Amino acid sequence: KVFGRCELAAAMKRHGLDNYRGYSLGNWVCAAKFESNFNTQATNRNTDGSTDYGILQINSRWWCNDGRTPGSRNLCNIPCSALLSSDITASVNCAKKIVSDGNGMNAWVAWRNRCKGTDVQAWIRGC
Ligand SMILES: [Cl-]
Repeated sequence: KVFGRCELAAAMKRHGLDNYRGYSLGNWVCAAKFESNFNTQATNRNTDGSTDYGILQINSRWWCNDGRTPGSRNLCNIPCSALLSSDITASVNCAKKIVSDGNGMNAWVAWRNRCKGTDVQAWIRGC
């Protein structure tokens, strides 16, 4: 599915992302916009043989297992296929692990380049 902006903000808040590990909700909504354009089924292949999966573009080298990535570590202990559900539970639960690993939201390239440093609370305004 393709979420609306406020629709995803409300779902992300129900799943505990607002202020999680120091990151207000607007960070997570901005990240999803620029990572996946709010589509739970987005996928993107990378030069190292990994693929990024779902609404938050979670990577198959470090975080989820897709069975075809060399050097897999599966640190979220989840098949990547579950991250293409229209229900965001599995993606959120893995995102919480990623953002707790010691480098904040810098795991999300689109967030680092296109959200960080902007007024991210604009992404929840009006919701
Ligand atoms: Cl998979």
